[PDB]
Amino acid sequence: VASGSGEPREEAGALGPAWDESQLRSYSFPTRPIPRLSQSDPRAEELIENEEPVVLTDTNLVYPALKWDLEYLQENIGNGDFSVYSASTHKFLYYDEKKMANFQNFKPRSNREEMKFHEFVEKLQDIQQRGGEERLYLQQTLNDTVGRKIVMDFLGFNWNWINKQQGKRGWGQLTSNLLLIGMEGNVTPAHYDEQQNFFAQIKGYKRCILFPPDQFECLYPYPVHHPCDRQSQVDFDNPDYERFPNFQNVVGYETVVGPGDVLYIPMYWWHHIESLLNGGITITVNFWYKGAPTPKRIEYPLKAHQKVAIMRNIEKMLGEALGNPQEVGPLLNTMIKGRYN
Amino acid sequence: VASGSGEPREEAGALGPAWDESQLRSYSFPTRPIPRLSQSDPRAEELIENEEPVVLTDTNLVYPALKWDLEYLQENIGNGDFSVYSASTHKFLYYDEKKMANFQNFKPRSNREEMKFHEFVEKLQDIQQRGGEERLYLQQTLNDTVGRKIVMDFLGFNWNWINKQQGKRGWGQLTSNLLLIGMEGNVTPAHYDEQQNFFAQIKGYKRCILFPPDQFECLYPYPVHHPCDRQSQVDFDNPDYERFPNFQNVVGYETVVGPGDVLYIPMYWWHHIESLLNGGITITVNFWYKGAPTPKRIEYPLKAHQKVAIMRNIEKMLGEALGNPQEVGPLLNTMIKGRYN
Ligand SMILES: O=C(O)CCC(=O)C(=O)O
Ligand SMILES: O=C(O)CCC(=O)C(=O)O
Ligand SMILES: [Fe+3]
Ligand SMILES: [Fe+3]
Repeated sequence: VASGSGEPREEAGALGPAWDESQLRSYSFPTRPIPRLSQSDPRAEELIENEEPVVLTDTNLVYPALKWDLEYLQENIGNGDFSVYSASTHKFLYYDEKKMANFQNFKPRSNREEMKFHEFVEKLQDIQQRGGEERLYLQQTLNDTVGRKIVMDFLGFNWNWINKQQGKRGWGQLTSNLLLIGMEGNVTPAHYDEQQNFFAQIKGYKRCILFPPDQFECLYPYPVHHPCDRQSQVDFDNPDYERFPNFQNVVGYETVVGPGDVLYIPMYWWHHIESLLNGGITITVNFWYKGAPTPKRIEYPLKAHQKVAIMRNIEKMLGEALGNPQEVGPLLNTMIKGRYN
Repeated sequence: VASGSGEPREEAGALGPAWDESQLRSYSFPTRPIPRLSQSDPRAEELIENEEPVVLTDTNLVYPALKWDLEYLQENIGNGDFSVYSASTHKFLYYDEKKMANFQNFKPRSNREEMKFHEFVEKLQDIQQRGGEERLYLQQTLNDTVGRKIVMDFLGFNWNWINKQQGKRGWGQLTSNLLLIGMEGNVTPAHYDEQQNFFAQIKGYKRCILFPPDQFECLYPYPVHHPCDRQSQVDFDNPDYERFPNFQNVVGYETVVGPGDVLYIPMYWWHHIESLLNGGITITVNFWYKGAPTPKRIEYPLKAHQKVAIMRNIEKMLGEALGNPQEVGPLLNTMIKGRYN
């Protein structure tokens, strides 16, 4: 069946339903649930190996961070600069700034702004106070500038477990940790990443809807050279079935993560991420790993994600070869019309 | 204007019109005429340099061959084997046999058959006698097996001129000479070649209709892996404007060549070639040269033929990468639909 996130979990000590159906937004497509399992369960091990998602409930991956909140973070995080995205709507579509050059009819809806942790917390309190509508999303890699207590927290993460995950899966190296702190209601729309991700939930509840790589045809990513490379063009709240007809065949896997849970988001899987409505602020930390190196003699049949890799390369190379990304489309069309379609 | 081949030329000594409009087949598109010039004319030199076609009237390129006919050729050409194509219609669509593997729903309309020069001449006389409908086209590279008088003829060709053409244009090496002998009415449908061609007419008259490389979009070549790679899909006698809508925007350059004339067919230019109706058998010899080597830093904007080269490579590589040519189309579609179209 398509229950989706399933029946909401009961919090220990009878503290009530963690959340309820009405904090979820409404969408056109059906979904089946990502399995929640224990890291000891061999089924979870089997899933990570086959590059399918799984929610792990007992890793303790970021145990020391479960105590983080705004106040504790203000007090310890340091005086470094924190990237903070802004938006006039719940949807935070992201831009790659290095690509804004080559698409001029691209004024952004969501601006970046550097600031200090305290400033972010002020802007948030200011907004919350006045009862404004505007939304913010802090997203910042963890680097040297951070307080000693945070460095201690960080050191208390379950390295033993994750490093064994990296080693068993052949993955490359931890490339970064990203800290995400967001306001209730905020959405990160569907996109895919090229790295393996352990997505570690800390404060609050997020609804995570994933689509496998094989559903490329239904999600209609932006062109590789467009600033929104790797994002879906389809507006989940108002989908345009004339432009994106196969969006009507899309089927997601969904789940709700809370404090202590870790979502394996396999490489190239689409993910759409929402912080529950009226559920407070949310906090998450990612663990991004370069995926395993591509093997020597490619075995057929190919995996979907490899076909996705191929399409990407074709677009990149055609962009250089022609000396201008804007010409990629007309040439692709010229190549198929009346020939392959 | 679109006269096309222009007013038929008058043969010397008042022997009458070489040919007339009614030996030409009828087509949907308009054409303007390829200039006829003298090899001494600097305009002709300018045309070959800019890779545009030109008919040269006084090269003497194959002067010794102007005396060839079936009888003289039978008597001297040798006992080697001659490739001979057969067809139940005036159109000789060609197959690349090495590619027939990977498209099984491809029974051929025109079969190849090895035979000896005399056999060809018999089969032709047999057919002509009985008053049959079936058509033959001899097409065979000139190789070592040939008679001494033919080797003498061949040695009498104007090497001095052509070799200076090769040298001034930076072209690579003569790759071959192809001998074409055909029956009145025979058509070679539109296709392009990857080499530079001096097309040397010997006996009879052929109507040559060329389209520049930039008209790729209107001629709809077969897929690179299909046996008819490099041929147009569009049936010139009954064009399907639903499948091939831009064929309605096509504009050819045409001409009629006779004994003594040489048509420069530049690399990548489409050419459609017909032996005039009720005009007797025709004879031609090609001179194929590898084109100049591709320069070091590619200057923008690119030439049409370079874009054509690019499309070809994209298709070849996608074929290997995916391990199966039949998958090239679905992936290309997946790549554009809703993304670039
Ligand atoms: O938490 C979010 O809203 C974004 C998560 C995400 O896109 C990722 O970690 O890959
Ligand atoms: O003469 C013909 O019919 C074919 C000529 C041709 O295709 C060529 O020489 O490239
Ligand atoms: Fe992501
Ligand atoms: Fe040709």
